[PDB]
Amino acid sequence: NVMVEPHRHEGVFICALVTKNLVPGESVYGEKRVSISEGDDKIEYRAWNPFRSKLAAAILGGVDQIHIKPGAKVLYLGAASGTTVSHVSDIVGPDGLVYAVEFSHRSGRDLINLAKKRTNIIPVIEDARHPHKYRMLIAMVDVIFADVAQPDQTRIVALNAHTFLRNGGHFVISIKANCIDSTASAEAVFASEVKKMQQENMKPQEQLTLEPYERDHAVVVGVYRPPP
Ligand SMILES: Cc1cn2cc(C(F)(F)F)cc2c(=O)[nH]1
Repeated sequence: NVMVEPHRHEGVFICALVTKNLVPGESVYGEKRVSISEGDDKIEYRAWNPFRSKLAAAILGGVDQIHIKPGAKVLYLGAASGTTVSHVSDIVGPDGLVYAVEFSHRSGRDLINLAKKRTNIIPVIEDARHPHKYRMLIAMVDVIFADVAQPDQTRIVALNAHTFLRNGGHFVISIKANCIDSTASAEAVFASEVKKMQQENMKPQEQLTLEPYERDHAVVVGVYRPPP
């Protein structure tokens, strides 16, 4: 009787959506934990709330790729207090790495406390608009995840990609249309942001919206193909 099944995405499971807890016995944001013991074996999973995590919403909504997988090196822009980062940390595991970039010092304290238990998280308490200031800390990454909310933030993501993202690496970008231009339609916003990505050789491969978890919110996944 398999109680928790591997999901199509490596490192993700269905029980609904859960990740394997990198720190058994501890929750990050009050989420339920499910520990399964058989003999001397024991594995714990943490529930992943699509109402607080746009990545979980996107997975439940059927995104084809997330590019966050065991061993991956991830640059996470807008890490906040670490809710989604904690699950990314679970997925990439001890051989992966998550750079958790966050501008707020208050949020940063939560990220620092989270990363005390998780070796694979590096809090970077800096303004992502100016990646030259922390470039010496960031090893080249496989995937960038970003929470974009202003009409200048796709460009911020791109500037980080140009500095940190490997050729042929990937990006996963959440777009809150209301925050980019509340006077535009969600479709005008999403089309405009996709255009900004393409201008920076960030080539979308898929996109989806996040109902019923969020209103007028899209996740765009794609591939970075800079010129020589
Ligand atoms: C909550 C939050 C979101 N965010 C998004 C960006 C980027 F501009 F890189 F997209 C940076 C941040 C950040 O420091 N905090």
